[PDB]
Amino acid sequence: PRFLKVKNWETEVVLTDTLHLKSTLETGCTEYICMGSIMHPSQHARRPEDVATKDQLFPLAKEFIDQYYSSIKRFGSKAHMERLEEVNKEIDTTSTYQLKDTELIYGAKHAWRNASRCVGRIQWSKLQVFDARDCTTAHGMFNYICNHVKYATNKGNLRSAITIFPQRTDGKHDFRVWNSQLIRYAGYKQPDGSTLGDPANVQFTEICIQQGWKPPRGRFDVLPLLLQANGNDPELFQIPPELVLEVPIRHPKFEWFKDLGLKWYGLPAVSNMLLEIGGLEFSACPFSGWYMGTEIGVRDYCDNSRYNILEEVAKKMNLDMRKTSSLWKDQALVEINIAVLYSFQSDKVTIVDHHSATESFIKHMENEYRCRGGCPADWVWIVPPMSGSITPVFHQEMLNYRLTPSFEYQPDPWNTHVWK
Amino acid sequence: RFLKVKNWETEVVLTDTLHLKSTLETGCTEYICMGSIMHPSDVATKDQLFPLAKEFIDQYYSSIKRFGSKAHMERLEEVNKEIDTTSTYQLKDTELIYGAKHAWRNASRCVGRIQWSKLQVFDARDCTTAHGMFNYICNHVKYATNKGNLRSAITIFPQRTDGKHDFRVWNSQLIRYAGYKQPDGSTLGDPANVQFTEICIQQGWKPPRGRFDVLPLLLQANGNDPELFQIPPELVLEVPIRHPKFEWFKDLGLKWYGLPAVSNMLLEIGGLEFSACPFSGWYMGTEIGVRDYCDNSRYNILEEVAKKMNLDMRKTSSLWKDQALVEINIAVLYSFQSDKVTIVDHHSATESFIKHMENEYRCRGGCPADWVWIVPPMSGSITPVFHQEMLNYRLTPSFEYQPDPWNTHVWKLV
Ligand code: HEM
Ligand code: HEM
Ligand SMILES: CCN(CC)CCc1cc(F)c(F)c(CCc2cc(C)cc(N)n2)c1
Ligand SMILES: CCN(CC)CCc1cc(F)c(F)c(CCc2cc(C)cc(N)n2)c1
Ligand SMILES: C[C@H](O)[C@H](O)[C@H]1CNc2nc(N)[nH]c(=O)c2N1
Ligand SMILES: C[C@H](O)[C@H](O)[C@H]1CNc2nc(N)[nH]c(=O)c2N1
Ligand SMILES: [Zn+2]
Repeated sequence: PRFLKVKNWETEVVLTDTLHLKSTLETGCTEYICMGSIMHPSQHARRPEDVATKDQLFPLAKEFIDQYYSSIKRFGSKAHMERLEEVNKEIDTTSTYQLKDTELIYGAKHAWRNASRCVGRIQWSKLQVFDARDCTTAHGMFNYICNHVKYATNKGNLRSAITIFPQRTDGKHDFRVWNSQLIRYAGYKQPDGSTLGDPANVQFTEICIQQGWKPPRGRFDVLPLLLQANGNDPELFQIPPELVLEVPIRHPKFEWFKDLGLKWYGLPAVSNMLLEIGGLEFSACPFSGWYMGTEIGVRDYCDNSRYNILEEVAKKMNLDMRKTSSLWKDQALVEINIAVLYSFQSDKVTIVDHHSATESFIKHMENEYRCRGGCPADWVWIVPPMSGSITPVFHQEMLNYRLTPSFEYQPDPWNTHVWK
Repeated sequence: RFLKVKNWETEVVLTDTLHLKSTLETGCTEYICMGSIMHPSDVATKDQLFPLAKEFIDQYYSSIKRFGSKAHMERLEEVNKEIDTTSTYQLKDTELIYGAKHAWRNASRCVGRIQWSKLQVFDARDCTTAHGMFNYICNHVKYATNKGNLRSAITIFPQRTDGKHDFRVWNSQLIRYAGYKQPDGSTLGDPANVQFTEICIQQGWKPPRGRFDVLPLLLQANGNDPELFQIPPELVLEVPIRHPKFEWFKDLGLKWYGLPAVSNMLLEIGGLEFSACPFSGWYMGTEIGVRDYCDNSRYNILEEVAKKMNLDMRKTSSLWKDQALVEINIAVLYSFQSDKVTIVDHHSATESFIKHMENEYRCRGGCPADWVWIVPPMSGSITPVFHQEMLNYRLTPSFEYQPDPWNTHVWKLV
């Protein structure tokens, strides 16, 4: 039938999903095969890669404008029918169209709202949108990003924000932030074959060096920005450090902890994803919010191809690291995440633990099913990477489907950029 | 067609061709994923049974390099004779053992499948009464427990006939502790089991009304009223739960049974339905340490453990819950290993399953897997499966869920 129930097996709440009937693009799954643990399951875009014909772009534009005007209790109004014919002539005469300030804000907010993988979405409508569509150079991108960071950091009282550079036009004039996130630490391939800093960014850190960045070759070296405007070669910019809020990691009991010389930055800011609205593609749209403690303390510190400080922390803890069954990783993991939370909170840097976040997300689910007929959600990603079953989401059935507007992954620019 | 899955921690990339052999539905659509739905959702006619039988027989004779052979073709013919004359058919012992092993191998939710081929199959298809079932299961338990050196085993009771003569183990698992709701709303024992405990008590069981009462087997044979039987106490191997560092942990009075034995599922081989097929392995620690003890609607000992740990329970962000969950799980592992009862920690088990998965891709062309279930319920990202992409599809033979027998049985006595 035309309904799909999700059940929470810890509370027996059953929600009834009709919103999935609006899903537009494929999840990757078939009746015969589920792909819910595939990181990039589908390539079902809504258009061909480079500027699409009218009969391609306009149907997507019409659908979005239709949604925007429906959202605001119009549809068929004078302004809706005018906007349609304005988008028509704009596509006719430029092969694209330009979003209104209102529609741009609506779209950004809803792409966040539709981010199935985001546990933080209860905040979705409280997003600050910086319109950077007038930007024309990497210097201008740098100014816009600096302001983003300064506004978003707000001295630790972090604030959600997105800065939207111009939409893709022909595909050779992309605006891109080459950094995956606005603030990452460098990773250094060492002579022996080990790795100093953040191993995830070894490749990006080398592009930076290979572009003239002079690496301090330390553990927590903030990477420069590598900004690409209107398709041109990317340019390095050093973020003013007074804008990169950093928290030294200490522990509320293990005083030897701060002597591990660990710190992390306060602002998570995804800068390599693509924001899609009415078939328009915003290839540079850095968006930031605030950390769930597990992202630093479980993934950034404890993944094997990341900082991998589990080994160290357990040593100092005097744990039996002979076998796995002492749970020495699990014990050290918990202590590390206590430290991360405690440090952020002591410095009044906005952070949320995985209990509070997951609980917020269940509330948001309820809110969404009540007012929207559903809420797309990716269990594989919503469930935090430690203490899964002692959080409310583990026991929460989630329907996952693709609504638009949305954030999409996109090739890393260096796989695609022909240099000049 | 092919399909690739990536491990994002190691970058290993396996290629799945075996998904082509799936048929049963995942419940996902092309536009919705149901990968976190627990149950995404009565007797086959002759026409339905023919191709299901054929497919299984074909697959069995393929697995033993006798496809197209004379013995293969007579078997197919023999099966068809039965489905005509008797509207069903009877597995050979070879086929039953193979089918049971492959239902395990095909169990996408099971992290323990590296052991699938070492499965001790007990053919109980001659059983006719609940007493026979009691006997078969006692022997199952005694064999699988093996004084703490646990052995995988399944006991398979007569397949479904018309649906009106089903064999069922009414117990969800062979060994479970009873739960009793109190007038005041509190719960003694295992809160997950209060319903079944009521049913047993209703059937004449005199409960000791303690924290760790092993429930009685409630056995149904041939569609008759189920009957109560008390597992001989000396067959229930049990581990008192102590902690290697906290001398006070033993004062929690905690124990758990050593033998995990699922009895509420249905084994499907070649379209035949084995509604009673209890199977057993050994525990991953977190099944006891994270879920049995720490699920809020289970034994919920995080409160007590945290208190005796002095943890600050005012703010979640102290991670008292997290920190106490670990110590509970250390205790569970230490307790079993000390008593030389088989158990596997989540790290060892996920590691073995990655090697198994890779091997299954190598020799079989894939390994369906339910990431939502394969990832342990604690410390997920620090185990290799977390970073391992996985394809979920339904291969037959398979273990399937089935309705609880008290929601479908129509009673015979009085
Ligand atoms: C405000 C606090 C926020 C929190 C606590 C939060 C939390 C998270 C977490 C934990 C993830 C998974 C992270 C990972 O392991 O990679 C995630 C993913 C995501 N978030 Fe949020 N988020 C927040 C704000 C935002 C904002 C402001 C946006 C967009 C404007 C957003 C959009 C997304 C998207 C698109 C993903 C998917 C990323 C991917 O697929 O790689 N989030 N979020
Ligand atoms: C030998 C050691 C084994 C280990 C360590 C093991 C471990 C596990 C775990 C942790 C689960 C998840 C269950 C949950 O968390 O609720 C599971 C599920 C499952 N196991 Fe295994 N298992 C083992 C043996 C077996 C055997 C012998 C069979 C059958 C012959 C089997 C069939 C299954 C099935 C069908 C499921 C799915 C449960 C469901 O769909 O609800 N397993 N196993
Ligand atoms: C495949 C996943 N990988 C590759 C991109 C992610 C690695 C990574 C690196 C980061 F610096 C980082 F912040 C994240 C978390 C994303 C996030 C975004 C927002 C807006 C808020 C929040 N709290 N978290 C993930
Ligand atoms: C989905 C319903 N589940 C969770 C609510 C019931 C709880 C429960 C109770 C058990 F006694 C139990 F063994 C399991 C795990 C199943 C299993 C089977 C085998 C062969 C080995 C093993 N190690 N584990 C789950
Ligand atoms: C809602 C969700 O599907 C449900 O809690 C599942 C998640 N994954 C699981 N994984 C295992 N191993 N055991 C479980 O009981 C569950 N429960
Ligand atoms: C293979 C698996 O899909 C992959 O490791 C996913 C699992 N879930 C995740 N969940 C979050 N939040 N972030 C991640 O990077 C991942 N990785
Ligand atoms: Zn799916």
